[PDB]
Amino acid sequence: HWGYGKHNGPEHWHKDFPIAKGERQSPVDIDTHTAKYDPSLKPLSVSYDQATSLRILNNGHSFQVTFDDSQDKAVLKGGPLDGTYRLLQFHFHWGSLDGQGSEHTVDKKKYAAELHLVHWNTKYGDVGKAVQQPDGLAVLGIFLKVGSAKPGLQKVVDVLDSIKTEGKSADFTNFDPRGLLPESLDYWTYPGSLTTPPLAECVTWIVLKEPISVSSEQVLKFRKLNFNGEGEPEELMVDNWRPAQPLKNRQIKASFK
Ligand SMILES: [N]S(=O)(=O)[C][C][C][C]C123[B@]45[B@]67[B@@]89[C@@]1%10B81%11B698B746B814B562B%10%1143
Ligand SMILES: [Zn+2]
Repeated sequence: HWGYGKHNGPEHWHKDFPIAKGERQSPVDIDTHTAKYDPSLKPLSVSYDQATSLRILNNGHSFQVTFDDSQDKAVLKGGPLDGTYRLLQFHFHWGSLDGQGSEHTVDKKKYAAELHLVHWNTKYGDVGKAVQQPDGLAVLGIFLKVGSAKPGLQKVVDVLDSIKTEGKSADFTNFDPRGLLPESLDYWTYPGSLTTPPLAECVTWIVLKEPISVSSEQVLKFRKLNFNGEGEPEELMVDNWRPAQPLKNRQIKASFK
């Protein structure tokens, strides 16, 4: 029922999901001059060498690549986190044109897209339990700007024509998510929420300072996707981003000076 349009978009979500007006909603604008360098923050540990991708799916709001999360194979640790978080899926948010598409903003700047790698805390045993806890999820967010192609994204781009419409899926084995990461793991962090319904307040956000560059041809393929199902009136899957929400009583911390 929910979506990104005039009649079902972000301004409507609070009716079915009242937490939309909560105290720790995401995304937010990252004011770089107000974010506090925290020398107690540890380097982020990204251990993706044994990742096992399974499927790629158009879920009617984005496309996602899903992973086997039944053992510690692709895990996030360190940084602001206590314990171990397993990679479940990644997906993207993007715009109709290159000047919008990201969910987080940096000094009000919008990037062309944003990659979210979604992880859950192993101490809660499964993701459905983790989303009920304030420290249940860790989402690693990476900005995309348009420039040179990202080689590690091409395998994704080349299969999008097979999942054009909603609920369509394909095999997507042997994909290495290390190929989506920028050089630096410098980050901002704050406590927040899912940016899509149910908007649960369960996420430690880790947003990388360094964007990745993707080519115009790569992002053009994202924009050929459809929100609609097969045979239904065609509506391009574009502008699938929630705008920045009030920071309220939260501090954004920087891992770098
Ligand atoms: N854009 S974002 O990265 O904030 C969304 C993170 C939600 C991921 C989820 B997957 B499916 B639906 C939602 B519920 B259930 B599992 B549970 B985890 B959260
Ligand atoms: Zn997301």
